[PDB]
Amino acid sequence: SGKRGLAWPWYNSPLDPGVLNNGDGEVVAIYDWETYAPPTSTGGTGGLGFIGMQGTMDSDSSPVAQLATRQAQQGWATVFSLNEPDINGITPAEAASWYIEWVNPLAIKKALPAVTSSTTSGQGLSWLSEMISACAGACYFDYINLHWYGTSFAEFQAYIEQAHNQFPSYTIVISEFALTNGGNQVAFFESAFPFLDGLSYVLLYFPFVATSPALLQANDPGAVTTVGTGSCLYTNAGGPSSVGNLMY
Ligand SMILES: [Cl-]
Repeated sequence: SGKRGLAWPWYNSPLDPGVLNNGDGEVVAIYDWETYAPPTSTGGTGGLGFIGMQGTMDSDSSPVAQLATRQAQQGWATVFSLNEPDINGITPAEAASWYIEWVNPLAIKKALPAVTSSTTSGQGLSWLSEMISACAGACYFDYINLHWYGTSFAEFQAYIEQAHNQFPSYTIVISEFALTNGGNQVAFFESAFPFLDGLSYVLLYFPFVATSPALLQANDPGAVTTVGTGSCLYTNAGGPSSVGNLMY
């Protein structure tokens, strides 16, 4: 059981997820922030298990009325829910009620919404604790879902240990993580992979981001400002980058 997965944007039709699957089983999963199949150069997912994701309450691209049908047609083993509701003006009670209505009926493994690493009350893990209070046992889930961006491996380690200390019986997936712009992304992931591989309560982790610098600059310039291009798992030619090599 590897834990590694691809955070695979909507704009990745040029790239092949199989490039980061060398058959040694470290890379096992792919998600694309949507409920439609990853856009790839191969028509497949390179042997990786696709995890659907209802990242907004409803969108043109992931209409929530189609969430059950898409899961059934595509046979996901796992589904992810809202993307960073903690900073997008969704109340813990609104999320709980939407989650019970729309996600609960998918009879597979389920993740509560991805929250940010914010220490603010009503954001991050505080927002998540308030959503779990609102659910009061009525949200069916398997995982909690973390994001992290910061400036040091030490801060990242402290944050995952803090999440485990708050939710010690919970299983964690890390759907997005990298250093902010200027950090040495290679040194970070070289620390972070063996650390996360050693935690029995972390099931999956997805470096931000399994694309190329050119596609991230073309489609997501805000991400290039925030993270730079050093965390892109792909090269501009579709090969593995210095960070992609760490995935094997
Ligand atoms: Cl974060």
